[PDB]
Amino acid sequence: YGTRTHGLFKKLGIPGPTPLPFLGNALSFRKGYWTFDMECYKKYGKVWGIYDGQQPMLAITDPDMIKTVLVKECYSVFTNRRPFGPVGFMKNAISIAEDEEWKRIRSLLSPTFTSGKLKEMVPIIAQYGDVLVRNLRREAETGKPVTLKHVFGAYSMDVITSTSFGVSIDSLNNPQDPFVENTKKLLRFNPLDPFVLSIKVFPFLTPILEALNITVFPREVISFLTKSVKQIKEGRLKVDFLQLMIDSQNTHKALSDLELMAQSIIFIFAGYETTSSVLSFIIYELATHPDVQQKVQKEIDTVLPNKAPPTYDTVLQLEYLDMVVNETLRLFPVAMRLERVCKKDVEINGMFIPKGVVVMIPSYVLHHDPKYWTEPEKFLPERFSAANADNIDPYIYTPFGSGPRNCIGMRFALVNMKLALVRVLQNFSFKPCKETQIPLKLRFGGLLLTEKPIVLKAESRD
Amino acid sequence: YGTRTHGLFKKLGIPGPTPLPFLGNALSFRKGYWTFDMECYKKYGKVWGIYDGQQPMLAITDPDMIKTVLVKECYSVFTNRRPFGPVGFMKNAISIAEDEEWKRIRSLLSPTFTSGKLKEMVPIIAQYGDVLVRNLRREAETGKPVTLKHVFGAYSMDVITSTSFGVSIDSLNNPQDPFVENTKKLLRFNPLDPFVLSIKVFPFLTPILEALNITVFPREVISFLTKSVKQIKEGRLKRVDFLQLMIDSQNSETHKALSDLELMAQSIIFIFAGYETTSSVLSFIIYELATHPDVQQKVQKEIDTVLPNKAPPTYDTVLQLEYLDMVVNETLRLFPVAMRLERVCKKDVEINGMFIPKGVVVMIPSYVLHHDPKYWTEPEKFLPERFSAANADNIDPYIYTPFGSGPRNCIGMRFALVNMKLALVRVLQNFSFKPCKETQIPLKLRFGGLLLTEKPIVLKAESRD
Ligand code: HEM
Ligand code: HEM
Repeated sequence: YGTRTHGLFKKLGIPGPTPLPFLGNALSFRKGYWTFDMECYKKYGKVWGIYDGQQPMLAITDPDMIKTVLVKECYSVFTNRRPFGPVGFMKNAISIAEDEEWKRIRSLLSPTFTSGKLKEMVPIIAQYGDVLVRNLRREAETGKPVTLKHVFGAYSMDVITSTSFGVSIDSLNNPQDPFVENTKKLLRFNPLDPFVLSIKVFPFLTPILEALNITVFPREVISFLTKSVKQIKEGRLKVDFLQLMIDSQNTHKALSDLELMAQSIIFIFAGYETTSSVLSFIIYELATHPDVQQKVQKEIDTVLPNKAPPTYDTVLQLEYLDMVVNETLRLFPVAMRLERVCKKDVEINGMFIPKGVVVMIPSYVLHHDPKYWTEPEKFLPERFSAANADNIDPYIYTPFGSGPRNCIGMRFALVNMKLALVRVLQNFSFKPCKETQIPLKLRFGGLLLTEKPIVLKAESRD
Repeated sequence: YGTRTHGLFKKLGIPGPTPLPFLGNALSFRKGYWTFDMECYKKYGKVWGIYDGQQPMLAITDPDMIKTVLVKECYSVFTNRRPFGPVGFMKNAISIAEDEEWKRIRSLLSPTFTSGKLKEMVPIIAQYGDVLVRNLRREAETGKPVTLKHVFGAYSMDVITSTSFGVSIDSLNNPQDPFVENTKKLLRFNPLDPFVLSIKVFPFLTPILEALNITVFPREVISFLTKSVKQIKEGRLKRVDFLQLMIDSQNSETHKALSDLELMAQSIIFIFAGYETTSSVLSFIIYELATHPDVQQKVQKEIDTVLPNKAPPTYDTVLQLEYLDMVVNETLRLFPVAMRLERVCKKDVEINGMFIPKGVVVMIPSYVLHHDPKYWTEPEKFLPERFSAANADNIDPYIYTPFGSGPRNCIGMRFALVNMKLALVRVLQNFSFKPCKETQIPLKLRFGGLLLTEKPIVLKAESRD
């Protein structure tokens, strides 16, 4: 059985590495998606095929073909991401929903994510930057090297859990909060636990598992979180994501109470580790590039002198900080790849793609490709200067994806990271210490991970 | 899921090759079980551990340990073979049955395999020797090379199908016989078709399949064969083959009789157990005679002494062919066509100083132990004299196991040895064998459920006088 699809790419003449029975090419992933994808690009060229168990995946690098997949043919042919598999009510989560159901949910949610509602949301979220400074100061004053994940992760989880669930939380300075302990538990679910990695090898189990109400999600942890958010909703009727969705419940039928909870949960899964990782990578680049850090601090000092609290409108003016964030995301696109399932046979941009193949856009490869970037391993924020905008193809540079199924939280994530970076750089200056892994090494994971934690030394300003 | 047992040999201090998720070490078998077992013996020592999918298998080479597994702790701990998996009524076949069910059917079949009953069966079986000679004469007389499998396969099938189903068949000279075509279709099933090899990667599917009455065997053929045997059973009601002996047994002692359905299952399993084994060994024996002309001559000399002037072989005369027994035994040493024995460990135990956990399969590498210089002098040389009476105490019966050992050993051993001798006598009374341009020397083996040759064995056969 373990070989039935393994002839597909050879029959179509798409190059690729030879798959093993049952495993496909999965063992080759374990050195990291980013290195495996690049190796395939270097040796097979513009297009290649691989197998993740029995699932074939076609890699594409042509920006015209990528626009066709991500944009033009999104609703018709390439509408859904790969299942993973047995879920329950989390079928309603915007990132898991498919076809017409996804379209309704993305539509219901678009009001919640406008820049206008974001601007209204900032004053409640600037508060969490104060906790970050408190947490960082407590770690950095002892003279010790700081583990960036500890404080930036706490900031990421505090901000996204608070606005998604409607509950101010402080994970470090109040770890006994049930919400902290439970949300922490929730976040233990990784798409790389041995349950998911077995479903990929025999995906025919999902129908049986769903017939038995088995889910890959922590059923108990979600049961408590739902039963707790129920009480908040009933008390609140006597500007976070929870309120915005509540307000939208009165073309598409409004969100059900169950559909809303699925959104709140998926926001945390989507926002926690991405934002945490990217914040750490940004500070790492700043530490290893003093004069870039110096120029960020000068600019912050210009718009927000004397540790003035950041606002939407002021953060919106940190154009250089924007370039620094954009250049960090080129080097470390934490999702690595984009994926779409082909719903039917098509020929696009000179290539036939059979039904059921997963199209894969290797963002990391395109971000690091010398064809599109000079010295692509160099951290040069100037690539994202206003004047170099014509030379950046939005199908080559895709840290938040593209098209109708892109990151719906991109604008919130950028502002949120700038709010935190401002606070922290208003008060501190980062520098490599003894334990800092330089150059940084990456490690296998669902997202871009570091081999060893990023440790720097943080010095107070004045 | 794909590694759930893969730490087990590490955790026990037992060495072995690093297994892959889901597959275990299975990709390494495809070069041949015999060559894989020997490689593991060389580089890992007396004991080693492998994984066939999720199933851990422990190889042992110590005769004392082998004798604990095969003999002492057989009914208590090492009772059953590995399943393969979904089977229907064939659960009653002796080789597949387990625990008290196996103990029952093996006891009901013991009367049928006594040497007395064997002797009463030879007058009926010697006939297929004449058919064998006729088929060989037709191929050999043109002076062409003869493909040993073609006549020896036919003989083995004719013999085992005739005595198991109770009809005389002649596969070559009457190939449109419906029994021939169906038995040939039945034997198409091999323990290596991809269905049984996917069940090994996910064994939890077997209960599902059995709930759906799905079977790994060809239900098609077994249906027609059962209906055919039933008509035969009524004609006899108004006579010494395996069918009769199991019918007669149907007439309590320590166990209830065989049901008609249990009887059919044994007839089917007899053909699976005896067809390809008997064919391959007969060809290996003729290959050794052709490549060792003196041994052939000495064998013929003994045959002419006991059965002068082409006298037909009988049970009492074939019993007198002491040197022919040496040849057969030496051939089976070089070519133990089963390669290995296996037993499932029913429960935790510690035998001769080694702990073995529940659910492991213990494996005895017969082929490894037959070619092991630790126990044989020049083990690659074909020397029939290791089995002379003067050298009886030099043959450890847990090192030399072409028929297995203990209560779960090959119940057809004695029939097999006599059946082969009946065949070799007729053939060696009428022909001498010689290598030709196409005889692969030395013989190259190939991967399979039994020991197979790379290329078919092809020899020249000259008639005597
Ligand atoms: C730096 C932080 C983040 C990064 C780098 C990131 C990256 C991505 C990427 C690459 C995708 C796939 C888009 C595609 O396939 O085209 C995605 C999807 C998504 N992200 Fe983000 N994300 C981040 C933060 C967030 C936040 C804060 C939220 C919510 C508040 C969020 C919610 C989502 C959702 C719901 C989807 C699925 C969209 C859909 O299927 O309609 N993400 N993200
Ligand atoms: C050259 C011929 C043959 C060889 C080399 C051979 C070899 C073997 C071996 C190695 C075993 C496994 C024993 C163990 O696991 O300890 C076995 C089992 C068996 N053989 Fe034979 N065999 C031959 C012919 C036959 C014939 C002709 C029959 C039937 C008349 C037969 C019936 C069986 C049965 C029923 C079993 C399973 C018995 C049980 O599990 O209790 N075999 N054979």
